Amino acid sequence: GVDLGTENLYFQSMMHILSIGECMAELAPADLPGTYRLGFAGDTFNTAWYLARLRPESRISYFSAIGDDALSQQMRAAMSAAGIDGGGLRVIPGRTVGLYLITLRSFAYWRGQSAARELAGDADALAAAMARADVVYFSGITLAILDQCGRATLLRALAQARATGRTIAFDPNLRPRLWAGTGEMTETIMQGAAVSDIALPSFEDEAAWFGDAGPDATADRYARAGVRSVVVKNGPHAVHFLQDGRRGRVPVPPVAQVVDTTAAGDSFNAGLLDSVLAGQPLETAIAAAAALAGQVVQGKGALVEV
Amino acid sequence: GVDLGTENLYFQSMMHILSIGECMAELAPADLPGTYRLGFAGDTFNTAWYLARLRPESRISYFSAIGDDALSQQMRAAMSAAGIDGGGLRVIPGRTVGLYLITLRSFAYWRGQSAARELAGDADALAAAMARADVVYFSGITLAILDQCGRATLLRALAQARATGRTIAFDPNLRPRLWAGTGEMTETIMQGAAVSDIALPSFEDEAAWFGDAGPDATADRYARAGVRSVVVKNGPHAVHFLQDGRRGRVPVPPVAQVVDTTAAGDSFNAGLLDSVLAGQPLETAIAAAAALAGQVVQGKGALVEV
Ligand SMILES: Nc1ncnc2c1ncn2[C@@H]1O[C@H](COP(=O)(O)OP(=O)(O)O)[C@@H](O)[C@H]1O
Ligand SMILES: Nc1ncnc2c1ncn2[C@@H]1O[C@H](COP(=O)(O)OP(=O)(O)O)[C@@H](O)[C@H]1O
Ligand SMILES: [Cl-]
Ligand SMILES: [Cl-]
Repeated sequence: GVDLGTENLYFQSMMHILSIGECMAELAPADLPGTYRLGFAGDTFNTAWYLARLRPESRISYFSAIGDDALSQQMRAAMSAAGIDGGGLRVIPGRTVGLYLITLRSFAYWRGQSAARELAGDADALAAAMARADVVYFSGITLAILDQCGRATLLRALAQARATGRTIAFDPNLRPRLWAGTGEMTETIMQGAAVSDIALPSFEDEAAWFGDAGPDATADRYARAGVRSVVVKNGPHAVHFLQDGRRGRVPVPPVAQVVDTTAAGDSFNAGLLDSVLAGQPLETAIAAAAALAGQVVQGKGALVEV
Repeated sequence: GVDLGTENLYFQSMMHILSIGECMAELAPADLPGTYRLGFAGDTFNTAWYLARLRPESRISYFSAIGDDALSQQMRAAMSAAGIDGGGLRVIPGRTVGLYLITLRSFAYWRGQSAARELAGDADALAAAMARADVVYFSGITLAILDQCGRATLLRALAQARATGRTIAFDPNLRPRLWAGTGEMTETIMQGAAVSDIALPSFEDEAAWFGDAGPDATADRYARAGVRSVVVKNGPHAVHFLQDGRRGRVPVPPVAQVVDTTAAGDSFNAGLLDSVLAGQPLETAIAAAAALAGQVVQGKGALVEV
């Protein structure tokens, strides 16, 4: 029941963003002790979720793979209820979705066999999902969960879409545990950068694994891979950017009552991409992104109503 | 805080049963929709759980492997609270436990990377756990989750303990999804039978995968592997047994209001082993086992208070 709007050969009635990655089932403590509430999250899904609330008149699509069990159907229903277009979701007969459990907060997860790890199994389906997207967004988690072949399939699809005028956006989102080794991680992340117009790295993660001395070194590294607009998040600190050789800095207004940094980066990315799609200048988009993330860290959970 | 009693060189103050396998975190629907209650289950653990309630003066030990996270510590606390001796539990630094989710009932599970899959990594620790056990109990699930090397380690430990006067009990508990193929499953199950004094197969499962024509064919197959007492469960039907060439049948009194067959076999096994350890004749032990399982299928969940 998500409105997809109309189209002719040349234009679609809705601006269209596609987000590609893994959505996770999540269980978080409910009020009665020993009980947990079931919901859905996951980095790229979270960004799609914030996007659907920022621009509910637009088309926000999610591309992934899920199972055919009850939990997978619950997940599909959740996306629709969030105003997210899940029409491109692939179903993998023998598998189920990934899950994480928050304990009371500690995170445990199970995703090694998730259906989403096959999301790049069908090159045609990937290409069709991107074809008329204004922006295609993916993360280093999207890359991490795929095998060698799937990664190549995804990067080729991204590169071809980029060449037809899709704007490609990438959050490195470094999570070493999801990679076989950090050598593989850093190498593959930079392959992702090589197909992206916009990159949204977070500095402290980059500094740990790449050895970046500062946010400007981070930007330079991405710009070296051909990224046109690099926006470097850095916690409570100013956001440095680099766009076509031009550097800039955008302040991040102090937030008191920081509660939970969950989805800080995911919501930043949504606020940023929302504003870029509206045709606002990068400095303005970064300011908007920081404002949204500022509210998000003041709320509990990955999906905060703002 | 579980009482282990005392011992001298020759006897221990408590009868001692060891159960070896995987305990699972489980989430089942709570009263408020969208919420689930966290508990712990898993076939061999369930049997240990019923055993601790049948003979709370005895020592009921559980041997497995868990992680070092909060969920693993919750599981360890649960065993202790159930009066189960978890002193032999091994901790695997980088892993967590397996989980299953009941949806509202459909079962989804995540166990491919669970710490319990390493429970046979330390041959010394296995041997020490069995050393003064009166009965050692394991299942085909215990075998399924181990790799080739772990399986060999477990079977050697079981065979050596059997030779020193441990009574070895085995429930084939056939779950094809946990095996690479059904050829591997049937072969390995019969290796388990080859080290067992008592086998507790369920007929309909055996008929599907082995091709057994009837419960007597099932018993014969196990007796051929050297099993001394084969007790064949068969749903609501009479229990056939075979002990040292002697056949027998024990009736299963009709149960009305069957609600949930979860742990029917696990509780049967507990009622049976409890009665064997008390020195009761096999026919009497089977009658007791059927009575307990009869109550268990009249209650919700794997762990029913009887
Ligand atoms: N301590 C903080 N105070 C205020 N804003 C923050 C804070 N941490 C993060 N943010 C906002 O969220 C954005 C993303 O920060 P980052 O730490 O990279 O996200 P994550 O924690 O998801 O990795 C920042 O640009 C900032 O706007
Ligand atoms: N429909 C039933 N009515 C009465 N007792 C039952 C029924 N199903 C199982 N039981 C009891 O539980 C025991 C185990 O049966 P089984 O079906 O092998 O367990 P499971 O369902 O766990 O495989 C039986 O011997 C019987 O005593
Ligand atoms: Cl048209
Ligand atoms: Cl002594």
